[PDB]
Amino acid sequence: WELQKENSKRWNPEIQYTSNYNKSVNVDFTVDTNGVYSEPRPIGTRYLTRNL
Amino acid sequence: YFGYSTPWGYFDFNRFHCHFSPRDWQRLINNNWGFRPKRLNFKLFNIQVKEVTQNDGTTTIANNLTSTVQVFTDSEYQLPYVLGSAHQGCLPPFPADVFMVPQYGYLTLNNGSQAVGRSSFYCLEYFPSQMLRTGNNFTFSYTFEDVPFHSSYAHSQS
Amino acid sequence: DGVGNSSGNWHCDSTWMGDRVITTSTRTWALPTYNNHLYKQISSQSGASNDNHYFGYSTPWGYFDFNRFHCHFSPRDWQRLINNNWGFRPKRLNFKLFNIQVKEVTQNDGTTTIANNLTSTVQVFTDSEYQLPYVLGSAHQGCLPPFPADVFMVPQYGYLTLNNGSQAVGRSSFYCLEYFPSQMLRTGNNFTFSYTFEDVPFHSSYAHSQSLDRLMNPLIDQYLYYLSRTNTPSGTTTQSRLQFSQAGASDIRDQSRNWLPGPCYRQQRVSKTSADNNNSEYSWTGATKYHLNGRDSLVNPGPAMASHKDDEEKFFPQSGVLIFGKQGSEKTNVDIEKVMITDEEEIRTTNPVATEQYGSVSTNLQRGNLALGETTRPARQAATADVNTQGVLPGMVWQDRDVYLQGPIWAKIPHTDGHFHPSPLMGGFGLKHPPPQILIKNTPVPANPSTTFSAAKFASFITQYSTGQVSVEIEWELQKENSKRWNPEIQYTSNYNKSVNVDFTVDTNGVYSEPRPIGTRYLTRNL
Amino acid sequence: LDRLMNPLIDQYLYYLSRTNTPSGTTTQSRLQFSQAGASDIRDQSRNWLPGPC
Amino acid sequence: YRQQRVSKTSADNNNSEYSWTGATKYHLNGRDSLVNPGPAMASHKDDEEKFFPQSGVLIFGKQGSEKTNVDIEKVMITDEEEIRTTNPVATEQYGSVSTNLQRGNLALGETTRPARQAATADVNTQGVLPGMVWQDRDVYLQGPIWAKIPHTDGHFHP
Amino acid sequence: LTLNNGSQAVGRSSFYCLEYFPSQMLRTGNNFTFSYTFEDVPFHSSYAHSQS
Amino acid sequence: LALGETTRPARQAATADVNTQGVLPGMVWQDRDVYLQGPIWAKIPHTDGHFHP
Amino acid sequence: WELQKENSKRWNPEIQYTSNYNKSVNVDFTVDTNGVYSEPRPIGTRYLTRNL
Repeated sequence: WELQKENSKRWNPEIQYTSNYNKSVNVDFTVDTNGVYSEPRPIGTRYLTRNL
Repeated sequence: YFGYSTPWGYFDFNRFHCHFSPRDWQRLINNNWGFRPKRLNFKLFNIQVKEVTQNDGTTTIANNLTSTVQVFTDSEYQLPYVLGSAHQGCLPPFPADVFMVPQYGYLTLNNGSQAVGRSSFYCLEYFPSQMLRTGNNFTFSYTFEDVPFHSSYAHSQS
Repeated sequence: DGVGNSSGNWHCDSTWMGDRVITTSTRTWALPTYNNHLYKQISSQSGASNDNHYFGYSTPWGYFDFNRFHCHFSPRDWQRLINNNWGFRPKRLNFKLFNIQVKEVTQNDGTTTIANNLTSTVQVFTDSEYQLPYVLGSAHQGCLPPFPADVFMVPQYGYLTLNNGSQAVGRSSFYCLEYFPSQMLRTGNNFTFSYTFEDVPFHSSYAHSQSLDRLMNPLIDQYLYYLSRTNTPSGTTTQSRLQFSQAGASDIRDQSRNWLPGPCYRQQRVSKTSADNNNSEYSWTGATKYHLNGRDSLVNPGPAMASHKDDEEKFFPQSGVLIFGKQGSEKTNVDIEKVMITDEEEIRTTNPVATEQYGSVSTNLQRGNLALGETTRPARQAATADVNTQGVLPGMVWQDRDVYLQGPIWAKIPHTDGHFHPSPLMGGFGLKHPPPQILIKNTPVPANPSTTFSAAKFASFITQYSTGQVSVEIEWELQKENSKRWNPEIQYTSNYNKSVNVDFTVDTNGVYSEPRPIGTRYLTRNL
Repeated sequence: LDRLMNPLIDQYLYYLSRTNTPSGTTTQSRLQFSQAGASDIRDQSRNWLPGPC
Repeated sequence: YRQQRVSKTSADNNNSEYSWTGATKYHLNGRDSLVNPGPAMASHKDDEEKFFPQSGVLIFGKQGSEKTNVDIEKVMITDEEEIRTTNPVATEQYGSVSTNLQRGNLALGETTRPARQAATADVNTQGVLPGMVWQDRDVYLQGPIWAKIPHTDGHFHP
Repeated sequence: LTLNNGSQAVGRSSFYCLEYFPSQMLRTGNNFTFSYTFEDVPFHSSYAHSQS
Repeated sequence: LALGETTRPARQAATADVNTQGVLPGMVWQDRDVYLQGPIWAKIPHTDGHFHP
Repeated sequence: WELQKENSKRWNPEIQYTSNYNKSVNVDFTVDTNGVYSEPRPIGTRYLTRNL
């Protein structure tokens, strides 16, 4: 895959994709106690911001 | 809307009368099927900074010889692009006029009058810029990309 | 060189080359004349408490302080560093002064005139031999501002020396800063120097995905035994028969381990909810502190250790964390809502919790009732005591304090016969030869001497100050994150919901603010 | 070590200066923070500790 | 870091459960963890071989030893005594340290006239101090060859 | 084992899939080898002191 | 302040003098002086570990 | 300035120029609280001793 790197002068921070830090019975994107792997949510793409 | 006003000014030549004159325009318009721009050169020079002092009902203006003016051009297109919105503050049509330099500001995402997390803030002192003191000048050159000729003709058929 | 030529340009910018990163920043400064050109003795006042006495000297000189991270990184640049990397250290720096212009100010009646003084000089030196008291790294204010469009005043230089009470001692030193070769700059002159950081450990920008207490395989028992049970039921009344077990996954606390947590010096626990806390003044009597020469000194950062355990986030060590002010916070006695309290919890994996003991230690020697014609017949019993302070012990592992973008970059290790793990307790990189101090002064310009000779000192000078721009360029080395972790990491994110103001931005009045402390450790490593 | 720093400049760190506050006749607990100057010297934040004992 | 002393003769030991409440332990994140090996230190002094630290030695099983609650006769208790030369004995304190400041009775018009006296206290835990020498735990052919130092900002004598 | 709060996972807790590593597949008649060099480490002390 | 709790007694902040301190990270110290009629040197024992010999 | 170094077989110690170690309100050869620099005493020269 070829990547296009992000070059921006934006000052304030970007929005990023983050997994929640709170405690949970199961970890996201992981097998459960029965061995079944699951994907909790659709993960999109657009996060970093460009000016139009 | 939501946005930020900046201390910076900017130069706008984006109107044709900044370049052509009513006669020059006429040579273009009558004699040609079309045209496009190719290169440009830009220069700042004979820069002089004045300090202004107001005591009571009088105002004095004097040279400040050591003050600087700082200028940059963004060639990487990293700031919101204000030109091409048909704003005013172009170089005047008539060469003997003197013009004020417009203030730079930009808009970003809004929800109502409130900002959104994706909305951007740009600091223009975060760009390398050239500082000019009286006796210093600024230049750069630019090459237009290939673009279709404008059509200066009308059709004799439908 | 000249009156009408610029001495340098504005370089503020950041380049990420994938191994290194260079952060350049330029600011505008203003430099008064401090102490009306003359040195002064300073000391604590009269009946000040013994803990607060001091003796020293204030100087006419100013100094430049870039020692805070936000002088270099920007909230976005910081985010690229923090999310993508295991660590980092500084490499070289460049420093420049330029576009220097000196202004004379005249006050007649109710008006003030300011004019150029073209022939005046500003004089600047950096001490590369570390021959002056080193003020940087004390977390003083007067850094280059976070936001590049701000203008800052240059701080005044002063230092402390030995004291007995408010009085000097024979070993106390006096330093004259005009006794150093210094460079004099007139408008059209500029100053530069470069500096190379010594080899220093990368800061750890990661948190551990494991803790010492669970380091091992749940599925397999050990082959070591521990003492599981002591007495045994015999008839009605039990008797003592000691028995051993082999520690499994339900025994986890009992398993044998190769390592121990980092050391501790306790803190008192206060809660962010004002109703939970006791009603009294414990702010001093309850504080944790040391003393030299018979005078107590509070320990604010202390040794690095976690600020609270699971689901206690309400709490935090009394003195034991860094606390930052919100924009426009007053100096003294300001509310909990006006400060930003840093949170060290990511280190709970290794370091102890600051408000709880290192552990418990045995005290007496147990015995049994059984004896023959002995005064030793009383059986006593096993006793234990909480160890509230633990010095470093063989086989201990720990983590240093985090960095915190508005916190300190470095500090100078004192010059001493011995050190242990010279990492500054405020955080940052301990350096034997830090970036040198850059000292700056307005050269005096006497005003109208008398026509007949007088051997007395000049008390009358032209009132004046100077200004100009300062540029700092630091090169940072990065340690890239290589991990097989499957699930996603935690990242630093700005909220996507609507808000009146954007975080890390100027408001409608033009005031730039930093909403929260931004830490470092996000990406996770296994221990 | 205990005096290592600049007397003339305050720090930018805060410490917990005062715990309770007068309320009516009988005080209540409201914790307040101060920023350590030259009269606070014992309260300032420091990077180092004395040797062992 | 002290251990409790238990004797291999079951009649000498107290009748109770001290196996946990009496154990030496640390805690991270608010949960106690027994320290089995502990820092390396001798298991007993001269002619005490009957005794040994509660958790403080490696214990190996004899061939065919059951997992849980197995007798003293089914285990093999290692003996660290060869280190008594340098390291402290695990069941006894590092030493004693002064506490108060002594003075005399003699004073003139003073409330300080009571003479007090010299006091001292056993130091049950000692962190590393300048000028200390020690010996590491022995190897023990059925014991471990190596371990991984955690990846951390600092270590001491890994 | 990984981070826990009680018996529950925490957001920083990690999941490792071991099929996500290049691994060598061996069929009867295939063998596996590798070599390793220990880093410099102090000699163990196999001696006792004749002095205290 | 508590509601239906046996934890209502407020206790108070307590502290204790530390009479022995082992080396802790971030400590600096000075060695004993020499004293012209005192010792020049000594032999470090041969041992698995030392600290600041 | 050219220096002439001191070569002597004297056994006992020389007299030296020393600043007093006792506490004092002001340090010798230093500015005071008003910024005035003062020299407390004449400092001579002859200290080291030669045989005649």
